[PDB]
Amino acid sequence: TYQPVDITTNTIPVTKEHYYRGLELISQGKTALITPAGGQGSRLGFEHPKGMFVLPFEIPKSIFQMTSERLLRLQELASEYSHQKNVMIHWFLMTNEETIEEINNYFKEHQYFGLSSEQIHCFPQGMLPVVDFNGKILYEKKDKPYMAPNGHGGLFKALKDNGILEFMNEKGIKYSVAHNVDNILCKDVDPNMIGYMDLLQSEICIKIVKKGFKEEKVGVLVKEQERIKVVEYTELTDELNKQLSNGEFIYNCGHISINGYSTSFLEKAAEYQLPYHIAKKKVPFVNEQGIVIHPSENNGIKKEIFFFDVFPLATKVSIFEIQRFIEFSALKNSLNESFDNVNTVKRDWYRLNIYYLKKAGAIVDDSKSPICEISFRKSFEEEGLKEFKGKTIQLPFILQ
Repeated sequence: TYQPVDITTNTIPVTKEHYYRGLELISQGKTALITPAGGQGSRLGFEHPKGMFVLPFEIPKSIFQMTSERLLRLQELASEYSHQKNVMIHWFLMTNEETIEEINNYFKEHQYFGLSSEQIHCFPQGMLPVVDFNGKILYEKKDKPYMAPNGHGGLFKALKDNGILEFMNEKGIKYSVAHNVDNILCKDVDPNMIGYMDLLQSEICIKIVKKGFKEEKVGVLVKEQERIKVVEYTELTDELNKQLSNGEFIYNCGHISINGYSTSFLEKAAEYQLPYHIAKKKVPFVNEQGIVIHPSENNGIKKEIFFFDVFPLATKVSIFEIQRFIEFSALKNSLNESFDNVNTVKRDWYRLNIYYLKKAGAIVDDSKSPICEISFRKSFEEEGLKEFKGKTIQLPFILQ
């Protein structure tokens, strides 16, 4: 039956040796980033791909612009370490036939936020028609079905079919970090994580948060016949919710969708047949007397495949613990909910930036204001802030 999973970083610590090996691999052109453009930002006020959403900071920037600036800073750190003149991180962005032209135009007319046109690569995944309960296609108009992407599990076949695995081998790319578009604090191609997976020779490196309470809406890792799997929150049991006498959960590895993969593993994954799941949706339709109905409950069925069902294919897997305060704050809802919104993201980013200033030797006075904005182009962790050692800073503070 199911057995518990050990957190690798509890007994094999992340060290400075790992960080510098990561910078070396980035400098040699051996790394890449993989992300989705996102579904439509409709939960927000935004009828466009989620990456285009402008965060209302004191200096406003889109999600796509944040990611561009972090890649520029990572390239710079690797270049300063190795003394190598041109350092490049290639970025593969998964989209579909309906949205690919709009995303390409968005990057071109912003002159790629300072990246090169040679390093940005948009590619499409498969789509399927949405159906009703006799399995019959739901239509938008005559000869025009409603369509949906095949699920995030469609990543692996899409990389093969679009020639991206061939391109990785040509360029010498060995390790890729894949993550979701909603987490504003994500470290992207994290040198700490690249160095850790290389020295342990992992196929997959999975980032986790320690589970906080029984009803937390997060999936958890389990072991079955020596292979790793995810159990989704909706399928948890009394057995899988058991606690030790000290209050800690036996099954405490919360999966948060920041995962590293070797190129050889991606080649295996592309050939693997993933299991189908049912996901539901609200879809407008014409009723018995010709009226268009906008339903109050879900009425459409989307047939999907899930990327995490690939985990049990691997034989070499490492588990990397992160702190929520450092690398987890998601944007999911409008301000008509009190969680995962623009205000909760702001509060979390400001508190992290104060912490980094203090770690660099500064004294911070927050008595009048909470504002502390540090550009992703200027510092990755605290390393860009050395000029403030022994200095007294009174918020608001803005560094661009």
